[PDB]
Amino acid sequence: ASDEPIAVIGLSCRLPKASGPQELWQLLDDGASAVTRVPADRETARWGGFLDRVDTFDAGFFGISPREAAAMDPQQRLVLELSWEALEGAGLVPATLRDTGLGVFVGAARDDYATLYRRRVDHHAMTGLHRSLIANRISYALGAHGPSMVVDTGQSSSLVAVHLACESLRRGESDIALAGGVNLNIAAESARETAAFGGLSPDGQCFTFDARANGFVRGEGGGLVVLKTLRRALADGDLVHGVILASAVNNDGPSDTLTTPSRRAQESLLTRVYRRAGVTPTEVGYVELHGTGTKVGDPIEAAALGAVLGTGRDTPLPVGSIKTNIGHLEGAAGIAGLIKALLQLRRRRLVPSLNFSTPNPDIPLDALNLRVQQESAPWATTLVAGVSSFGMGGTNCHVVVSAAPALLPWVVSARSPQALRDQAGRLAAWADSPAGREASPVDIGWSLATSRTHFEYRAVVSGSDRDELVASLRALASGGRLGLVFSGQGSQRAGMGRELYVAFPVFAEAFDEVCGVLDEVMGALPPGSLREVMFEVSSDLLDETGFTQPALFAFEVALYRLLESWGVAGEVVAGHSVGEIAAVHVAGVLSLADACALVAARGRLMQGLPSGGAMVAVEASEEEVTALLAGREGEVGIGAVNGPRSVVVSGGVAVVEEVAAHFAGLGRRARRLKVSHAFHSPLMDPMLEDFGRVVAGLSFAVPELTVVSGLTGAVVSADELCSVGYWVRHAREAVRFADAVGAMAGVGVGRFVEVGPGGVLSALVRECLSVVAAVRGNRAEPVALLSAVGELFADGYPVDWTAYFAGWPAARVELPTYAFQRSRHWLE
Amino acid sequence: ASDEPIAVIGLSCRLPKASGPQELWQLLDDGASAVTRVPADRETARWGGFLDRVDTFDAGFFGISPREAAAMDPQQRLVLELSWEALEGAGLVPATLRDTGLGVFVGAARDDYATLYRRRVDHHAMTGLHRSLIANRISYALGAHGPSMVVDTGQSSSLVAVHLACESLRRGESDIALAGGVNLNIAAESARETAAFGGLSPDGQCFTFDARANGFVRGEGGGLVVLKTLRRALADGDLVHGVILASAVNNDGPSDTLTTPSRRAQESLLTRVYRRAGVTPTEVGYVELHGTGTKVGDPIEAAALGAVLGTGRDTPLPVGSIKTNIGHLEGAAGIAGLIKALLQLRRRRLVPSLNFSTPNPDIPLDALNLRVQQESAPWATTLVAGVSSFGMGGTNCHVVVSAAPALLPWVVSARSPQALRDQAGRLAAWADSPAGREASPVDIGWSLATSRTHFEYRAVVSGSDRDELVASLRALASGGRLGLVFSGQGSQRAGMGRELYVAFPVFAEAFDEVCGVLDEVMGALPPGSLREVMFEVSSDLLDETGFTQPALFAFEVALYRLLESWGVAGEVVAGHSVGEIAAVHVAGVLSLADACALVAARGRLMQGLPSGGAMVAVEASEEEVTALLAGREGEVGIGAVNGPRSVVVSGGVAVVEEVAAHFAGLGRRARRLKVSHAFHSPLMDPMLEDFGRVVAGLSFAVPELTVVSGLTGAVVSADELCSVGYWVRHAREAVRFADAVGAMAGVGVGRFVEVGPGGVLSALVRECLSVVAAVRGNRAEPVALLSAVGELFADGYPVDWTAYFAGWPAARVELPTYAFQRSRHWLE
Ligand SMILES: CC(=O)NCCNC(=O)C[N+](=O)[O-]
Ligand SMILES: CC(=O)NCCNC(=O)C[N+](=O)[O-]
Repeated sequence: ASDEPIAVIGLSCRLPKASGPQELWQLLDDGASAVTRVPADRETARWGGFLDRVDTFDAGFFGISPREAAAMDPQQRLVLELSWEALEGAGLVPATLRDTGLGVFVGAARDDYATLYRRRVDHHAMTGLHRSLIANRISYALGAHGPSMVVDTGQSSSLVAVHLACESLRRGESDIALAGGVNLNIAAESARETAAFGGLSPDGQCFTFDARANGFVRGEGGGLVVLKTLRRALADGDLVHGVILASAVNNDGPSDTLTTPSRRAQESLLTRVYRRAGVTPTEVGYVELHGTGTKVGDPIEAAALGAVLGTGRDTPLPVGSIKTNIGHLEGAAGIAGLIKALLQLRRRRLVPSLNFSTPNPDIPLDALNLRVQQESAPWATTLVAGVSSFGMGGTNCHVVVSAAPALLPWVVSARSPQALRDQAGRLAAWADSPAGREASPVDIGWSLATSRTHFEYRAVVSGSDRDELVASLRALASGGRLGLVFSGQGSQRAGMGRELYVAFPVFAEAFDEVCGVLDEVMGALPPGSLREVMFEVSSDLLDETGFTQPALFAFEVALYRLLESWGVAGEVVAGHSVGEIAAVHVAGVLSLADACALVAARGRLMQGLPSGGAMVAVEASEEEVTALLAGREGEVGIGAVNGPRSVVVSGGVAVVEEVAAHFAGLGRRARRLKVSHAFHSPLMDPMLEDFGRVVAGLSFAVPELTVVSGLTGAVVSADELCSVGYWVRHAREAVRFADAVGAMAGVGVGRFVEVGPGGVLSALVRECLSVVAAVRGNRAEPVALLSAVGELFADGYPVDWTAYFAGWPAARVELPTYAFQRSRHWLE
Repeated sequence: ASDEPIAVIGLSCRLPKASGPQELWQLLDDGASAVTRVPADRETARWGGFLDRVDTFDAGFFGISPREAAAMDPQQRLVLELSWEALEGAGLVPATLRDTGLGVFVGAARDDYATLYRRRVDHHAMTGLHRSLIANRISYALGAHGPSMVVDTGQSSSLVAVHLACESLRRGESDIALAGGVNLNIAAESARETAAFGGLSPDGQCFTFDARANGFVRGEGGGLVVLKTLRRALADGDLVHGVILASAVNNDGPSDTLTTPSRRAQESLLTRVYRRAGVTPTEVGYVELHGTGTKVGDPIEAAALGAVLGTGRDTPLPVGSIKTNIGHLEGAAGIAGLIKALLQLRRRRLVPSLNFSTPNPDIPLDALNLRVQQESAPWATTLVAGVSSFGMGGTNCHVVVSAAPALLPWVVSARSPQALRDQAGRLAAWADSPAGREASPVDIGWSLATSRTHFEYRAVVSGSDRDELVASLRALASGGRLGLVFSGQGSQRAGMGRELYVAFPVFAEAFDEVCGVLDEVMGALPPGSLREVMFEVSSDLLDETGFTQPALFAFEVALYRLLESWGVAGEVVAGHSVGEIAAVHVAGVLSLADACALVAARGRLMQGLPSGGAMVAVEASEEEVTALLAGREGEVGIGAVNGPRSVVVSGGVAVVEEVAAHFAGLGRRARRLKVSHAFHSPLMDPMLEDFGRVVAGLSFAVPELTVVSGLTGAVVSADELCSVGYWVRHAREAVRFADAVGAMAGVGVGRFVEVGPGGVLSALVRECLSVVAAVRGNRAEPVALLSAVGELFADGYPVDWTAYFAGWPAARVELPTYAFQRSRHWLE
């Protein structure tokens, strides 16, 4: 190919009885006609291809006041809609194009709405009724700096728009291009002007190449293609819908009449454009005609396609015209023709040209070697199509297009709760439809995650099959710094991490690495496979602290690595007792080796202490409990200050039972905690000095995150944190968790996530103050985690959903476009 | 320069108080304002730059019916006019562009006339009111096959049109391009829409960069430039008016408001376009602003030209805006700005920007390093200018333009006697004006001859100085096969060819070559310098036939070579007696050597015969004279049958005097011819056999033209013509000249030219039947010849006037454009 072939990487279209590409396929393939009488709500030649309506537009979506919407050419309104839908169609997130060199090239040859406005004034009229802003408004809304223009060559405007975009891309003037056109028939005055010309079929049909040929029927609509160089297309890994090899535009020059087309000029345009692409009469699979159905214009266009592509061909050449389905869209005729050919090329199937029975007696189809496509068939032999579009003032354009070279989240967002509902439902319908079933649930979710604006109102639905997700959608249609708090002893439960292991490789890999180290450490000095202990439901081994502490650490670090791989990065971390070892390690203070040495030792040295230990949760203030225990320092102390009326008392089971009895006798809650020992009491004094010797052998680095101490109840710096005195004291004195939550909030934490099993810490964080428990109980682990990272994403946290789909080899696929909240806007 | 620089090789403009480029210079240089109140004949913000009128158009010139003219957007009408004037301005003859790849690119952003039509229907409305035909109609009229489009970027449309033409030329899509725009303010509805926007100065002035800045004043008009690649420009030897180095167009992207311009986007457009041309802040001589005079838009455009061209410059940069003279032409604003800069570049002088007194307090001119041009000065240092044009919808365009790297006929033609008159007068005014005086009479005539359509009504004026030609113009404002008949004995006069020798080198050269041979031939066997004999007025030597015959031959062959060098090529030739030797030689039958040998011999062998010879011209039929001379064959015969009542009797002076007496006695004309001998009588019998021996030594080739015999009275073929019998008989028997004219006419000759001195043969050709004598008497030879070739050109003969100007080194120079016969066309 001479010059850089251009990639159609997307498209949109509003056509008669075809609100999108899918519907346009249904219509064309069913061999259906959207030509009707003029709707009663239009003014009134009595025939035409009309949109279901031209008055409705989501002005708010594009930041347009109702009064500006009223004053705006519905052509401007529609092209905005089509622009957004073309980008979404291609997979590009429009915000990423802000300040890029995106070009806008639109064929517009009519200003009907300006006629309605003028035959009946505020600052709005100027921009609303001026044709230039059909392109310019697209450019202003996307914030694009590329060239932005409307072109008027009449009934060839929309294809010439495409040509100027291809050349624009070739010259590097623009990196991406929106091209096509728009034509709305919303004034009788233009209906009467084209009627008086003599161009209109009294029967209201384009009899394209048929012998009934007696004029064209009018149609209205718009189409846009998304254009990138083929090079840049493949590089950026974008859905390639088809490729423009060569575009050309000439003029009739010296025709018989101004309005008569010239056979010479059409041959000269064909010969040139094909030679630039290097395509012979035999390599062209199908030609999408102008084919207006005019007595004069049909034979000339036939004769010209004959001479160039009829000679040098054994088979007849298939020809058709979307003007037989939707009428003559004039300025938008060519982008209509191109968008058909592009669908015929992706589907690899031809569709019928309607209104053909007997051939025109001025068009020998046999001699010229062209056959009119009359049925939906498959397309034989890559596949190559040609598109013609001619203007009455003589300016012809042709384009040569070739075919292209366990638990899932679906994320949905909108600019409005009502849009989000509508967005959810539109995806359910599509997902559960034939066309959505050529796409896997995997592929869909990946496409939802990467290729779609995350608007201000967001939901996540989850499911294991399509039926489950579609069900969740239908149901849906009816911040600060991120703080992590790592769970302590009490939060453990048999099964811990089995369901997360089977589900997520990133958890399983990290869980295997942390268990591999721990199985060596514990295997050497046991209280030997920790995974088997944790994952077995028939086992109470985890209630024994020589297993509980390494188990909580293993589950918490796996979970942290899984969260981190989804972009859920804590900035500030705190831990309840053994929680702090997981927290401190992932803040990079201890290597995995030292962390495993530290936690396993702690587990063991405490495990080997005698019975006679107890802890009780008590509904009382710190000040109350200090008064009740003053003088008993040697037998009992405060194990935890968890809330302002939430402290755990720990020590001799004798004096604990007494304390539990006292607060119950005051009509307070008092729950006996299931634990082997009196943690954070004087009963820990025996193991302390042995614990101090294990930590004195470890290497403490400065943290990569802000650590808040469960001992200090405040932000803890490295010098304190990287000493032996801290970790012995940590093992012995009260967990100041309530105070830790305060210090986190004080330092700017707005979102709190419990990193551990259950929601013990989340409850205590709630009592102290946005709190979510990463893995709440009474539901499968994958469900409870996805739920939790869901709330975070909905509240505005930038979850990296892309990274959730590293496990699978998910491919981008076309999705429904934004469910516009259209409302009526019109003159009075 | 990155991409192929483009040559502006021509331009036209209709602007307020500036009907052409010359007037636009006068206005700009006088520092004049064409802003006025709305004329009373317009509908009605109360201020504007208006054309003297927008209703008048020569529809017939462009083959448009008055009814189609009525229905036509005056924008369409004006751009047709401007198209023809742009081509004529560049020197290109529009008929030569028929079927070439000429591109038409026009900025048009308004359809006012469609508003007038619709607020009040035939087949005419469709093409007349559709914007696309502003470009397409140009394309149809010129018969051009290049791309033909209107573009709408709003108030930047006309410069973007230029850009798309430059890129079109660079890609070889078009070989020549018409680019610019048009904007006519002929509807109140658009006046009220821009008023309500808030953009309009209540004072009705663009106070460009002045502190009174309070909006723009509207203006109307159009401009076109003629564009060719610089390569093709120099090659084809075309007037280069200036050269576009680099054109760029972008869009504001994310501006504060849709309609607010962005400083960022303007910097990005400037940086790019200049870098493509390779021009530094210091190489730019002047910048032609957008400079609307808006409070918001002036500072932003200033700030952006500052940042790019203000830094890196020791001197301030001169800036101005034609919007201070003619108002804001909107869609035609940019081509207005470009056409100024192009005139500043040819004149090598700056002009003032009006309405500047005190600088805007939001525009530090010192800091930004821009000074507003306030006076007409010279332009210091080749010269380089920049043109800005911005649209309200954000689409900016900039262009970088550099400065360029004895008796005369004036030919004038028109499509109408009234146009020819008007055409003649418009050239007289211009010729005799200062601007026409920078062009020599030579240069003018060459330009008239080569660079101007030869329309169906044509005149030639002649003169020796400008005063004489301008006088001839003012006076002017108050076919078949071409046959040559070569003069015989009787037509000679003393001076013969002296005035033609001094005048035309091609005659003089050929006269010297024919005399050089003859002076040898005659010098050897004399009856010795033939030029001296012929050119002397005090000499009767030429009445002696030994001189007369070579003299007629020498003058006739020189004249034939002069005629041939002007493209006045005879297809059929005849000669009276010695005439036939010149005729036969130039038909290539005899070489110059043999022709000179033949004629000189003939001259001599006849010269040496005795006295007693006479000839008399007689007003009588051949049949009458045969009856009167029957029986006297030995003493007298018919010397010539010249007309149907015109024969010359020749022989013994005794019997001739008798014949002269007889016809006088019958009351008939009878003129005694002044001759030495009785030519074509029995008195020639003595020299015949000696004549036969000279011709028998000569080489006769087949003629390259049709020869008609004065002996045969019919078309003579080579076998007869290339024999000795023919030329002896030719010398002896009657000249059947009347019959020769008949045979010429019979074989299709419609134009007859006497090749010889005087008009003896022309009279006889008139009597027999378009007849012109190449050199009639009683007037200087150059005058009488130019007159004669004038009549031929007027009657439709393709005279090659180009070839008349090989003598001088004449250069093409700009001329007045076609004097359109404008009449009113409008709606009712
Ligand atoms: C002379 C006449 O009525 N020609 C109509 C044929 N023109 C065409 O087919 C191009 N077009 O206006 O869509
Ligand atoms: C916001 C506003 O009224 N802006 C006017 C400034 N715009 C310009 O100068 C570009 N133009 O419409 O010729």
